[PDB]
Amino acid sequence: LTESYCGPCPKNWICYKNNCYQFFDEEKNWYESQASCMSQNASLLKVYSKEDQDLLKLVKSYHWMGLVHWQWEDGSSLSPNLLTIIEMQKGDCALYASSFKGYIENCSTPNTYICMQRT
Amino acid sequence: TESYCGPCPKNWICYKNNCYQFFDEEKNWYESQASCMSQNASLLKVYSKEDQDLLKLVKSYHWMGLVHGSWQWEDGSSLSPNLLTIIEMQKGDCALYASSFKGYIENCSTPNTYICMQRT
Ligand SMILES: O=C(N[C@H](C(=O)N1C[C@@H]2[C@@H](CO)[C@@H]2C1)c1cccc(C(F)(F)F)c1)c1ccccc1-c1ccc(C(F)(F)F)cc1
Repeated sequence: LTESYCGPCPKNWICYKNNCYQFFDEEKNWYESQASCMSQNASLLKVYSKEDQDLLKLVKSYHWMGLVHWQWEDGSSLSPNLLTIIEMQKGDCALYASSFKGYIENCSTPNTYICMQRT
Repeated sequence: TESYCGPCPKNWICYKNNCYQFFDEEKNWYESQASCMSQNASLLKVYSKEDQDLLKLVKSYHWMGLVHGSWQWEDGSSLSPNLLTIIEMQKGDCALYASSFKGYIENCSTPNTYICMQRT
């Protein structure tokens, strides 16, 4: 119940535990989604901690995250005990789904996406 | 442009200086209000489609602080016009939020999930 400020974030982004999130409903392939997040000084969702990102338990549907074949856009590799990766469509990219799941998806398939910023 | 949000408690979502927390354990309206108050909060109050446009993203229906004068919030203020489309669902004196900016009239005794809100 102790209070603190969250961010910094742009005003139209969700802030949770100092990370900033934005949902995009216009569907794009994985590469175009990454390009969109970069154009907003951001990256596709990176999952690094269940505790600091427990809001992701509430994120429904299926959204591009920055995981590719596994490693993140920034070149860091997927840490253990974070995501359950399930095959869906033959491919080298992954969609985030609740709760802490990644569905493998062809990187060229259009999908909604989540971008994430941290300052 | 970057700015700081809140303040909020750590396990709450912050958006445009308001704090939100979803509760998946189903409670009737009265128990839901009591739950938010124990966290120094209230049930969701809807006052602005701009300041609270994240509510367009909320899936399912959840207790908010609107009760039946007219419909009023827990804080005694009136529901502002042209904010919510009110729809009759059950015989009742409480309302559930649903996207986008709908309010379902609901029996206050029906268990539902709920949204607490805080603003320091
Ligand atoms: O609504 C729910 N999940 C959304 C989702 O999965 N979306 C996917 C994508 C749509 C657009 O197609 C977007 C977002 C969601 C998730 C996180 C944050 C938000 C936001 F609201 F903060 F932005 C919205 C949801 C689903 C099941 C149970 C509870 C919720 C829920 C989430 C947050 C809140 C609240 F914030 F009020 F505490 C209340 C209920």
